[PDB]
Amino acid sequence: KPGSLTIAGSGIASIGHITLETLALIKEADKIFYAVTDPATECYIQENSRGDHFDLTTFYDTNKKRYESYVQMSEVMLRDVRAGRNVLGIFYGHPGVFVAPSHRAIAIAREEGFQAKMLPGISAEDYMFADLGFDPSTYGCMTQEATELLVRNKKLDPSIHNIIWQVGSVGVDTMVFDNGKFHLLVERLEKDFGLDHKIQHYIGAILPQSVTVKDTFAIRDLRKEEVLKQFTTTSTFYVPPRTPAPIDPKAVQALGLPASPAYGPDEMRAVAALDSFVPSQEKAVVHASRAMQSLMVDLALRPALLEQYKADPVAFANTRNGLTAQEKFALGLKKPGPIFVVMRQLPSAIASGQEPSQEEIARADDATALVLA
Amino acid sequence: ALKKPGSLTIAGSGIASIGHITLETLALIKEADKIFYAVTDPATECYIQENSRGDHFDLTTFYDTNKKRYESYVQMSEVMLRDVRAGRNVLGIFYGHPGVFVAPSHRAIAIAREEGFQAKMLPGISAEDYMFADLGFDPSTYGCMTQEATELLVRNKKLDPSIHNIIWQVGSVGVDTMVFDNGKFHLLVERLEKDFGLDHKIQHYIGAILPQSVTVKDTFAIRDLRKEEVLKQFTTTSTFYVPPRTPAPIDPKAVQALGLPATVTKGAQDWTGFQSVSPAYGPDEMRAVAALDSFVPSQEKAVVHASRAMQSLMVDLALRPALLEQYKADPVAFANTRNGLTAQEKFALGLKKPGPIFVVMRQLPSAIASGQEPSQEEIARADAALLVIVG
Ligand SMILES: Nc1ncnc2c1ncn2[C@@H]1O[C@H](CSCC[C@H](N)C(=O)O)[C@@H](O)[C@H]1O
Ligand SMILES: Nc1ncnc2c1ncn2[C@@H]1O[C@H](CSCC[C@H](N)C(=O)O)[C@@H](O)[C@H]1O
Repeated sequence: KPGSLTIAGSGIASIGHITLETLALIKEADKIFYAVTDPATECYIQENSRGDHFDLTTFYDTNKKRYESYVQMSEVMLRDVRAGRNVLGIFYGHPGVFVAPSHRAIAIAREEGFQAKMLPGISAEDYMFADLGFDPSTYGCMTQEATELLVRNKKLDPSIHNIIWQVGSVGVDTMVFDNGKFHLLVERLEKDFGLDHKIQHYIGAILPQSVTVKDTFAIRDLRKEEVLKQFTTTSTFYVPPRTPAPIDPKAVQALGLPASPAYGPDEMRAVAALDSFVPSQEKAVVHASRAMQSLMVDLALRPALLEQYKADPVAFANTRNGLTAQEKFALGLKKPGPIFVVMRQLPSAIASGQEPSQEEIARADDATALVLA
Repeated sequence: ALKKPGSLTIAGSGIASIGHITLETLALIKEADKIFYAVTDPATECYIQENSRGDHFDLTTFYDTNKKRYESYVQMSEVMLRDVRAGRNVLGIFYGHPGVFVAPSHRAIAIAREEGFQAKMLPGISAEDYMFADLGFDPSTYGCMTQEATELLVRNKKLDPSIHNIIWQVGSVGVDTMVFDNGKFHLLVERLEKDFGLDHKIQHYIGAILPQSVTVKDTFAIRDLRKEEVLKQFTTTSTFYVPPRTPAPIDPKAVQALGLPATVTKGAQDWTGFQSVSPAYGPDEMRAVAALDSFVPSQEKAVVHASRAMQSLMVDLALRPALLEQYKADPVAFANTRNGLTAQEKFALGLKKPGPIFVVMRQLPSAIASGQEPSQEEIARADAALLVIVG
């Protein structure tokens, strides 16, 4: 069953947003098909590759339906998969977020019996959270494409975070972007939020020379020629909530829950106690052999090795004789919980020379995690 | 334009152990004076330590039972800010995206900026990002609402069944601390029942953190959610995807008003199997495929074309903040230190604008063949890749 499809992202910022696993793939893939937004990233991908690559953006044209371009983008990848190549597709940002050819190609490859998968990348939304500094999770956060919201007659909910993508291409199905229908989005915004509500125009920095765009505009300004002009195909709008929904006290109770200056009294207490805090109980610290660390890095970054490990974990462990007997045992189980037990130990036991028991390792809970809300 | 001022950068580790770390983040791990981190797996933790300058602190040491979360968060922020104030290049790292469900990060950045420090958050791979990749849906096809289970309930929000929905923290409805419980999970199930009915299906998602983890992506009918064998699967890392039950129709009048062709009758395709799936190779797709080999663009397209000096510099500026700061302080002088640059590249760089970069780093193959370089005017004047359509 030779031939495979992996689709990954390059993120938004030139080079810096690429993930370690993606860089590894770029180095290993037989052929790379890419659609990226800047020459430095393009060059970086080419230079790190085995030198067999194709620019998917060559399928666009001024007056050509983008849908046709997308079907062609998927198809060139699938042709090589069918020919037995290990194919990598790279799309800027996250390759599954506002990207048609990626999901299409993966579905078709899978249908035809080939292995296919998508890796996450840094999206424009991810960039926006970091740049504008709001936490979705507070209020919740709605993502929508500007044309899609209009053609389906949706209403925006003014109690939540709203993010509107492709604001610069309203009603455009080709590659000519004149903002000819942008006014229709403005109308939606006016009706849902009123004329005085403020939105943010967001463009995350693509190149080192770029400056983040995060300008605030009252909705009443959006029909101004000088404002309108600034909205390109790169533009995203952030629309903060106008009125958060009130807390329902009955829900609070049912959930069993209890019924601003930087350094208030509470914070000053926390800070004063910092230097002296002693935990209720001994916390485990990381404690792993070089062999264990080397292997875990290898498994994260080398898919061929991960495949070998999954096929026969006990034999694979036996190729790394630097592992402690406990690490070998844990790895042989091929489960996450045992890893946590061997790679983290109490300082008191580390001092005792005491390694976790077979029972402690095999008993580990598969879960974990820590919440920071 | 600085010499020894502290700075704060907060970055993510992403979700999957090691592999989700971004290049700019790894670069900072290597270069930072001090790293404060809160990550979920030991392999990631060891990787951060081993790549560092060896000055690091585990932020999770401030957690403890009987100790309120908020006190921990303040302490977490404070340890970072102290080192910033002492003139250190400080990195904080949090699981996933450091701005999604993370209080200490926003607090630290706000205070740092107020006190006049350079303070920046870098994006990381979120649980949501992992979900789109693993479950294979695009938020854009129907729109996508993301929210926390407790918050949805506490504000009496209704779920919209015409869109994609993502619900965080299903495994600990109404309980933080550490006594992670599913006693109030039935309240979320009631919400789902009201909004979607009993037969609608949800997906239970856990993205793999360790190489040993397997992706959880099981489909359950809402009627199944109270079954003991089903409840038992939900943990603190669990997220639900609720696919649209009743997507809104394309309004032919709205299509008209938008100036789109009357052929636009369906939305963009979702491939998960939760919606009806058109044939992959219908007439429209077959036409595009048949046209592929002989496609010739109306105008000649530029290709990437830049000196080694230009590529070397652009990579350095992406990955080396100190160098970027130097470049910004005096772009012309900086460009003059890289004599491998073409005259055009030096001129473009001196302008310190993105538009000039695109001009010098891309060229028509015809112009390349005839050795024509862009003019000073073409460079000086700084006046699309969309990958989805509704049609
Ligand atoms: N630099 C940038 N800043 C802000 N939004 C951006 C952006 N680049 C792309 N976008 C958004 O993304 C849309 C293109 S669709 C492709 C999105 C990409 N796959 C991702 O994960 O982000 C744009 O119309 C805009 O809404
Ligand atoms: N491995 C995993 N797979 C799926 N969902 C996960 C996950 N880890 C965390 N989550 C989800 O994320 C919620 C908040 S914790 C993770 C926050 C992190 N900063 C991020 O960028 O995503 C959890 O309640 C859970 O719903």
